[PDB]
Amino acid sequence: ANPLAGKPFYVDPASAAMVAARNANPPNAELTSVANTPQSYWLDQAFPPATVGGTVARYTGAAQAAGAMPVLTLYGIPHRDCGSYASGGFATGTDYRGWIDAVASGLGSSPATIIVEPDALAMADCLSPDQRQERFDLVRYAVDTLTRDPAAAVYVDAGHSRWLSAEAMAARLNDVGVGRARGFSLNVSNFYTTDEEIGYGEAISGLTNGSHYVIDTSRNGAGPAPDAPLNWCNPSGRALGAPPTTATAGAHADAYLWIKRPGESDGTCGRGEPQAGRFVSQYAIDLAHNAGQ
Ligand SMILES: OC[C@H]1CNC[C@@H](O)[C@@H]1O[C@@H]1O[C@H](CO)[C@@H](O)[C@H](O)[C@H]1O
Ligand SMILES: OC[C@H]1CNC[C@@H](O)[C@@H]1O[C@@H]1O[C@H](CO)[C@@H](O)[C@H](O)[C@H]1O
Repeated sequence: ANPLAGKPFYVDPASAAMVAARNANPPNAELTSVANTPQSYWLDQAFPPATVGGTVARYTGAAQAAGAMPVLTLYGIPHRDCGSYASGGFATGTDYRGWIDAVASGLGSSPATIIVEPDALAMADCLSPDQRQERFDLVRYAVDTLTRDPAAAVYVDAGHSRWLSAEAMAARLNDVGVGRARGFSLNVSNFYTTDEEIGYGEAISGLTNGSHYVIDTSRNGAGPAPDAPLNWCNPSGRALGAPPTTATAGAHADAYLWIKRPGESDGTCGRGEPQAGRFVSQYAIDLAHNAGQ
């Protein structure tokens, strides 16, 4: 059965969007709309192995107290973002494994949806063959360890319909034991249409023994900007996409989710824009305004 069906997705009360919406004087309809929409909660190397367990227990416990399904995004892979706008992650594979153990300890038996490492498999060719294998082994470690929470619905990140081919990504997913997870995620922090991502997802599902997937619809309401290098890096003219739901149009699509948080910068992007992750009220307002809100 679809593990995401049956409770609402958790709205994070402490998101930067919530802070901005509560501070708006006068109240701003675009910030409010965004702030009130459930979005994934991202963890990285700012949450060390020593304490991330508690952080995770707190968030899933709070979601359970709200009768809601929390979505967490794990974004701590070594050589994260290949040293680009979102450089970071843990220094070593040993650190990463310790981090995953602590995350799993904080999950316990609690309900959670886990997006495992946006871009890691799709961007891995920036690494040497040995470092790439190490990376695949770490993602597999995440799947093997996190799925010990029976109530964790785990989706390995699989890029998007214009990155690797369905065949190439399926190979990497199969390398990391996607069969043991619920499946994979698509379009994270990107802008491709839901229709496009469904066709790509159904193709990958066919190559991964009928695995299921989720699509990030946070910013895909108007499709992508014209094809160009960095068209994913704070593009203008984009719109909020479908609000999070399990009422999808794909046979193996468990949900549309907002994985990326609308308003949070993609990076400096060659234009001296805010650091990746920093909330920009203007960007959230633009995304909402472009969706007609
Ligand atoms: O070489 C990386 C490119 C390849 N083409 C597609 C493009 O998406 C990709 O860039 C990455 O895009 C994702 C969002 O889809 C970002 O999260 C990455 O930072 C970026 O490098
Ligand atoms: O998609 C992963 C990265 C790199 N490319 C796109 C960019 O928007 C994204 O940045 C991350 O965004 C999340 C959610 O807004 C933040 O929590 C991270 O700090 C940031 O690196």
